[PDB]
Amino acid sequence: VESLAKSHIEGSFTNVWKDDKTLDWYANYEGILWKATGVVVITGDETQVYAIWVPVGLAIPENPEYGDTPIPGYIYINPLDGTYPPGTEQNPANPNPSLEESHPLNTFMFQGNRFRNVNGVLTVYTGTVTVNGKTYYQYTPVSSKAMYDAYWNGKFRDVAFHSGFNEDPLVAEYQGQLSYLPQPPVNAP
Repeated sequence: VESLAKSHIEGSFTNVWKDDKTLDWYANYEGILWKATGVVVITGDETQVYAIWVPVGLAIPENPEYGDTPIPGYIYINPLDGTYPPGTEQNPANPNPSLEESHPLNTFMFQGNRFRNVNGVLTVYTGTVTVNGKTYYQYTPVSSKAMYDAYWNGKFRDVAFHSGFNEDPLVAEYQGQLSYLPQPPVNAP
């Protein structure tokens, strides 16, 4: 079963999930765990992901009728891709993640990711982190150029500039650049 030196898969996978820390997408196929690389295209409902699936390890099972034509979707922006690294000349943003005791206010949802904008500085919700007995909420600086480009080009003007006591995240109108996922998924049962 140690066959994870497998050839990459360029295609769509169903039964995907996103890791709450790395914000990468994942799928189990042929008893192998795959990481979605290259240009990653996801359906609006996140049931399917199209990418260059790289084998990263052995499958974990704990973590629909299909056509043969391309289905609409969105180019997923992994906001932790490193194309615009924080704490650099290019990106002067503080490069350190914070541990919030509660979710910060006025955050927004984009591609199922939770973002906080503090005067042009973007941070992303990268899961909970239990520290000395309690649930903290980690917010990691955004290192994606495509994310900042969407922001700068006003693709979040509707959700990124709110102030006031607004605990629940708003949901952005813009959900990414439109693309297509080839069908059916490679791992269809």
